Amino acid sequence: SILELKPLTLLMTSSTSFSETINQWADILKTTDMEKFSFDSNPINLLELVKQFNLYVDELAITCEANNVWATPNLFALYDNSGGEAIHGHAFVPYYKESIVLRRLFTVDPNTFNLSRFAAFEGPCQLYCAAHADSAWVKIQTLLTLGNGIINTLKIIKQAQAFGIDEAVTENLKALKEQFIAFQLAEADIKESLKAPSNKESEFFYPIDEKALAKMNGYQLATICLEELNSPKPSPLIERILSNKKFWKRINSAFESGVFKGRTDDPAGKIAKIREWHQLLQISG
Repeated sequence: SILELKPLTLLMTSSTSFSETINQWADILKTTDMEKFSFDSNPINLLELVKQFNLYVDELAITCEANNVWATPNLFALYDNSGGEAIHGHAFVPYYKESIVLRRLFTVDPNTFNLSRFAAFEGPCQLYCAAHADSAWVKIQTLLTLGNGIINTLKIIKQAQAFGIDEAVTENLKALKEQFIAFQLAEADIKESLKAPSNKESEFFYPIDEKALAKMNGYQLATICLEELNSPKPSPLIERILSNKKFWKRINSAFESGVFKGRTDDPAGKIAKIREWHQLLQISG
């Protein structure tokens, strides 16, 4: 009777958040003898996982901000070698709040083949990590990296099963279990750094003094403008920039270079908006 067991499965119906999901799945694999079972990955819904994971990334970013970790430019300013050039629609801006970099770096985007990328920060973040092994950021990165990896291990398992490749499913189940244990460990390590808890111009950038703003090239000034339009209302930062004539030629030239058309947040709509605001503000200073 019970002697002939049905395939083990991991479901999502009991959970709605990413941490819970991984928790349920970890308790199941930790509590199963990895020799007696056959697996069935079909019920795993990767789109739902990613939806949960992305909400998880967002929430983490919110908490890090509220609890004021990252406690003047950001942690990555010192490791920029781009020379202000634009990569994939963004130029490195040393005043990006690291919670924003966190959201861009670790959010899984279907547009970019389900990869999580922030090209202009990949270099500086790698250098920073190598130089601050025990930092809060590295614990955040370890965490979200394991999360990302869990998602990809599940894709590998699902593809292997569709192709009828059995060994590729069982070795990855062990890897999957190890990743669960690592994820939960990283999660516990972060709960400590969040510890206890407790910007006018912008939600996305630290304060930029007039000296530092003037040093910016067009690509940088433009990514700032493009970013500020993510606020529901016109921010003091973008008004400061578009109000001052000395910035316009740089910015508009960056726009004309075409370097922002790959963006997926409606660059055309935004550039039209920004140009319109510029016209508005240059009627009478």
